[PDB]
Amino acid sequence: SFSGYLKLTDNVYIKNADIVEEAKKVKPTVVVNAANVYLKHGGGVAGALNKATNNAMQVESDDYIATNGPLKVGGSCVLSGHNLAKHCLHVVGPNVNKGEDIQLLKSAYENFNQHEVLLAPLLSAGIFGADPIHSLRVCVDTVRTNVYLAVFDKNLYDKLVSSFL
Ligand SMILES: COc1cccc([C@@H]2CCOC[C@@H]2N)c1
Repeated sequence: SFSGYLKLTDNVYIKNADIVEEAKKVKPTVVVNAANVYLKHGGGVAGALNKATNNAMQVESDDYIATNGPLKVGGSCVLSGHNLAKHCLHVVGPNVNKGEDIQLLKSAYENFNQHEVLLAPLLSAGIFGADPIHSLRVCVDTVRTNVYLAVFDKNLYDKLVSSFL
C-alpha cells in the first residue's frame, strides 16, 4: 500500500512526504507521533497530526494523561489514529532542546518493534533537536518491523539518502 518509498534496508523505507498527507492517503494501521511526555501536541509533527484530527487527538490525549500521568522519555502509548490511521503510536524521543539524554533514542525506537508495520517520522528530529542522520541510523539499527519513514523537508530527505551507509 505505501508508494514512492526508497528502500534503505530489508525493513526500513523512506520518502519525502508530509506525514499528515501520507497518513490520509494510506490510512495505515499505525501512524507514529513525535510526542512529548505530556502528549501536548503543540508543534512539529505532533501539532500537524493533531491539527489534522481537528484537535480530537489532543482531547483524547488529555483524557489519557489525566488517567495515567505523563509518559516516560523513550516510552509510548497507543491511542486512536482518528482520521489518520487505525492507531497512533505516540512515541517520546529525547528532546535535545530540553537537555534529554540522546541515548534514550534507541529506547524510543524499540517501541516500533511492537507493530509489524508503521508510518513514522524520524524520532527526535525537527524541533526535538537531534541530528536526523543519527536518528535514521538508530532507526535502522533498532527497528526490525517494517517502518515507512516520512521526511517532510526535501533538502533533509536528500541529505539522509545521500549520506546513508
Ligand atoms: C483511519 O484509518 C483507519 C481506520 C480503521 C482501519 C484502518 C485500516 C488500517 C490497515 O489498513 C487498512 C485500513 N485502512 C485505518
